[PDB]
Amino acid sequence: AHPLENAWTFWFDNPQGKSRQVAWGSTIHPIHTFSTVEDFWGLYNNIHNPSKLNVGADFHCFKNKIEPKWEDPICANGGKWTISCGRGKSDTFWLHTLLAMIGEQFDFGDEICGAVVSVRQKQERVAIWTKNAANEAAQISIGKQWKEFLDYKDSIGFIVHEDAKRSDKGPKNRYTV
Repeated sequence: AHPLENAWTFWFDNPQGKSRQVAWGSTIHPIHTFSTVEDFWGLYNNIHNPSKLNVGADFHCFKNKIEPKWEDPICANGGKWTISCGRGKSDTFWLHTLLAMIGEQFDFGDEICGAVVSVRQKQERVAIWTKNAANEAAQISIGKQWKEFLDYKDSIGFIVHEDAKRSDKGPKNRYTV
């Protein structure tokens, strides 16, 4: 087969999902690792696209190399670039984002940790999680290149995970491109 540069892991948090796996203080989601192009498609072609997911569903795809210590947050010193789409309008962004990531297409790809698509009531958000938020050049490069990849015209923001411990009164974006 065609091996990928790194191994990646998919997991899905379906709200209405039946038989949710209960663990002490948590819900364990079905997780699947793949390290070849063939296995990526095997998973992608066997799951629904965002447009067919229900409100509250979240799909995640992260690089195994950056898996945190048990229950700890993923790439905690990083943050994420987010794009908000109307309902049923994130399928392309989701697919291209996955391909760009596993394909190691980003200039500062070493800082890319994963991507998550979140389906909500009136919006669907796709986000690329990165580490080392301090590396301004790297973060800005990733955001711009992602925006260019998807041909997205609107401005996108980067929110640092640690800043999540803050209040509500914005601004919230560390960077904007």
